[PDB]
Amino acid sequence: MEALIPVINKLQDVFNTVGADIIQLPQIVVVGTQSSGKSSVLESLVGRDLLPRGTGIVTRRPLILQLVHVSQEDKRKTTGEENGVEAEEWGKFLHTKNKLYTDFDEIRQEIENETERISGNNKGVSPEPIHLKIFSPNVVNLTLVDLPGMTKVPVGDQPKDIELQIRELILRFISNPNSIILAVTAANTDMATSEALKISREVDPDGRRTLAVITKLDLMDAGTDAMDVLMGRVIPVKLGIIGVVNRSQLDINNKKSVTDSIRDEYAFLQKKYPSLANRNGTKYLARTLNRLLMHHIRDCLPELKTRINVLAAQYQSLLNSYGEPVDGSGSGSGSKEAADMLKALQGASQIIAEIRET
Repeated sequence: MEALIPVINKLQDVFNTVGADIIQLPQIVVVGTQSSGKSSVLESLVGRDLLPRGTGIVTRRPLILQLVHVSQEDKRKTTGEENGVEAEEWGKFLHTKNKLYTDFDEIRQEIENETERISGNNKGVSPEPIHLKIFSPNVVNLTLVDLPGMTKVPVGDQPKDIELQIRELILRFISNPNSIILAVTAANTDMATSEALKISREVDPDGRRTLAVITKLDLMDAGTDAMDVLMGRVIPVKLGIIGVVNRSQLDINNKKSVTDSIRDEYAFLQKKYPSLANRNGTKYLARTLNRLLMHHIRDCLPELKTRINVLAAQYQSLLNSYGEPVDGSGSGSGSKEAADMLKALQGASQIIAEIRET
């Protein structure tokens, strides 16, 4: 069976700067607040540190994190220059193309060196996603689209006007009918007022395409647990409620391994939620997400294939509606967009066509 996650992965890369919203690609979108621990969720799935936290302040553009599983025998010569130790894990950024990152702290640096910046226009929000492939024998095949974290308070209850732009960005990504919403909220807070769930009901009134992750189960008050939320008694999300306890900042600084953290996570779930421990934790989360993404992709595959063809026809006609000049130094802004789109649509259709097995 041809794995379909690598296929959409390539489709995501194809519509990198030419606009992917109109394609409506099947993908998981991570929506969370700034203090929800959603960045810890990503790293728990990765297996080690990757994302720049907020020593002072956090990220300002989407990160398409593509975890690609490999055999432990599948390795890479360490670069940039000198030898000879061989790497078991490596990363690739789309903007740097075939450059190889063996030092995972250099990957973090590149994310920093690529997030925000006084580039282009307006202020610090770019809906331009960063594309990152992580090759590892410790990850399951999984792709997540990480969006900038919201404020834990409503937008009106904080001073910065740029928070509106963050809310717009998130809505832009999750209004995609074929997008699965991964809403990350800490048990540390009051669930029925979570900004993550609030903004998710605006595009998905029902819980029909939203999955809720409950983090920081070990930080709840005295004499209080997350039994009702984890039993599915309060939060109106339909793809399931999954509770985890990731590494804290203390643990990261104390260099606690993710293997040791999932061990303690496991012990915690067994202790406090014995009747539910089997359907919670990082290991359960990673693989439910893998299967759900696989099932969701092939459901959308037929309708996605024709949409690329239909779009190509509409774009072709749009250029016939356009006219001149076809010549030399200037295309103009709009006609070049249609031309570049058709090129991407061509590359997209080719990728789909290469899917074998009748």
